[PDB]
Amino acid sequence: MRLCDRDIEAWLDEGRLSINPRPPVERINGATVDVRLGNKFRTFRGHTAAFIDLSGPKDEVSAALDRVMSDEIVLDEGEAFYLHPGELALAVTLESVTLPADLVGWLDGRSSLARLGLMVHVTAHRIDPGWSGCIVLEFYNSGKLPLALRPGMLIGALSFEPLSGPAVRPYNRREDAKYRNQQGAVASRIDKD
Amino acid sequence: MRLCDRDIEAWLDEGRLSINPRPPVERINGATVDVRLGNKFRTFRGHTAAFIDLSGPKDEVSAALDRVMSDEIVLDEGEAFYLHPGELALAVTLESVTLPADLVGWLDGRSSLARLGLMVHVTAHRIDPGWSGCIVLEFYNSGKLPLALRPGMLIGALSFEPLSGPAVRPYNRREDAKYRNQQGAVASRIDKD
Amino acid sequence: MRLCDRDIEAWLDEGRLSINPRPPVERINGATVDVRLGNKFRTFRGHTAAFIDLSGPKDEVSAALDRVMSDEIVLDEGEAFYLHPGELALAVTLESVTLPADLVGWLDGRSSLARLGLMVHVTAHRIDPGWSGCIVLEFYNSGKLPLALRPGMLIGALSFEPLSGPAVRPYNRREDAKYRNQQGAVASRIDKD
Ligand SMILES: O=c1ccn([C@H]2C[C@H](O)[C@@H](COP(=O)(O)OP(=O)(O)OP(=O)(O)O)O2)c(=O)[nH]1
Ligand SMILES: O=c1ccn([C@H]2C[C@H](O)[C@@H](COP(=O)(O)OP(=O)(O)OP(=O)(O)O)O2)c(=O)[nH]1
Ligand SMILES: O=c1ccn([C@H]2C[C@H](O)[C@@H](COP(=O)(O)OP(=O)(O)OP(=O)(O)O)O2)c(=O)[nH]1
Ligand SMILES: [Mg+2]
Ligand SMILES: [Mg+2]
Ligand SMILES: [Mg+2]
Repeated sequence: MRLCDRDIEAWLDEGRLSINPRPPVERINGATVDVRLGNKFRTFRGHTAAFIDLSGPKDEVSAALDRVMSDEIVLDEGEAFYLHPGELALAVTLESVTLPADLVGWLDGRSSLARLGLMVHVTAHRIDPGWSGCIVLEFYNSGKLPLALRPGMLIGALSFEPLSGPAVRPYNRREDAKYRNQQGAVASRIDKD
Repeated sequence: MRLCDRDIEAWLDEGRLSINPRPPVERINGATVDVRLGNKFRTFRGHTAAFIDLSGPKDEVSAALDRVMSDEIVLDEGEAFYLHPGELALAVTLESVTLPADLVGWLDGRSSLARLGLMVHVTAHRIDPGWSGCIVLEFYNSGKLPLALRPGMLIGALSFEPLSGPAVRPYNRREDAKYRNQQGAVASRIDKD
Repeated sequence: MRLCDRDIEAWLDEGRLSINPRPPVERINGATVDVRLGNKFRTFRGHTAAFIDLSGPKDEVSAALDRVMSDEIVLDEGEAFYLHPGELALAVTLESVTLPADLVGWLDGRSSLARLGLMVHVTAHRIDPGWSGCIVLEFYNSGKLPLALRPGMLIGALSFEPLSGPAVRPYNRREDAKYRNQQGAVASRIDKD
């Protein structure tokens, strides 16, 4: 059961669900709230490494991720991020989202974006109960034309689903959770497994 | 919570949602209804433009969009659409779908298709409350062989999820809604933001 | 709704839902169960065929399917599968999963993976009521680095949604279902349509 727009407004009103800054009524409809693009981005630099060993020694994985991730890219005013066909980039939503333990959220892209080849995630769009933070985005342009992305644009949408009950281990209270306190285009923390 | 098959036929019989034409009992099972491929397609014309500035001057973007998008392709019966690896294309389902204000629909591809690298949407699969119209698809071949696509083939599935209540701003009533009355392989209307 | 972590535990304890080997409490949290990578893979031998005609003479298709799919790749103790950028491969979960008739399953990748461009499915992540088998994965590396994938790594997560009622045609009973008894990296059976 997804929350319809009126119920999202009420959960936002009771305050155990928070989205900061809260999108206006124009941006809450049907069963979704729209989200916008922030100004933090990351690209990859392959020429430093042959591969990343997802399960190799923790220490060596940490080194690798550091050699292939650029530092965080912040665009100056009026500047766009040019997302080219075939070139994965990280970003973040403008909004920070905080979910109570009895709710899960799901991120969609936008049909208007899909129709130009823009994926907003890479088969990982689940915002967990306990989640608090901005939501990281994995952009892939599967299209034929580069796309200029500007901070501020409508980039995705969130739907919300009350759970059968309060999660007994929500994200915020879980010791090996990787991304609590998320805020920019944070790179993979696969080396934490 | 999704409608089981029996309830889907029950909502169909009582007119609480429509699928036109209505798939036979063979294509309604578990918690889904299969949909079939339409015969309208669109490709992209990269050479005519450098890039698309998703949230730039409306006239610019609008014009760019009209430059890079093919006219609508209608297959002469028997004809195939050859979807090559690397080549995004727009299409549409055979079926028209109409959803009430208290239900959201979700498009799936097919495992049989996935195992050949065919994506049927680019992170945009939500069919909104109040929606009425044929569903546009975004085909991307991530695999290693060209795939011949013909009208009338089984291309995906829809599952339906009642909302916590009736949406106050459902799609058919939102005035900045982009794709109401969509009945073909309609291009992105991202300029309309 | 989806089952909160407790309730997942309830259904495993009750027993109509089953996951073998049952993941420890630690890999069950929020609204999901974590699933792990199996040791069976398949690749594509493109040079043996010009294309696959998704809805051509059954004959034609199976042979072409047979010609393009590799012999299963079985990784033995301490081995890696190198998934290079742009090279679709088939794989499977470690876990076998059985869903009762009144439950639907949904596969997600992992954010940690997503941020290095690994998709774990190609728009086909629904696990059907009546399903009993290992879950096949469709890996696509959309990033810029090769990724070493080792059997037993955390590769994804499942969440569960109870249905409005028991499906009248669940997977295990549906005569034309293609993938029951799935115990490895099973190729597309689009020719059985
Ligand atoms: O796979 C899909 C998904 C969506 N749509 C339709 C159904 C949905 O109700 C609508 C709007 O979807 P979305 O909000 O993702 O697209 P948008 O680009 O944001 O358009 P709008 O500004 O109208 O929200 O487009 C399709 O035709 N095919
Ligand atoms: O990530 C997934 C998703 C699905 N499947 C399995 C589960 C599901 O119940 C079954 C059928 O899926 P679907 O209906 O999408 O595929 P199909 O190609 O239409 O096969 P069928 O004719 O069996 O419906 O395949 C997997 O192995 N992995
Ligand atoms: O599109 C998304 C999806 C998820 N996340 C966040 C929300 C979520 O609750 C968290 C963890 O997601 P997941 O469990 O898929 O990733 P992980 O790689 O397994 O990390 P962890 O070890 O923390 O579970 O990351 C995002 O920032 N953007
Ligand atoms: Mg929208
Ligand atoms: Mg199916
Ligand atoms: Mg996780």
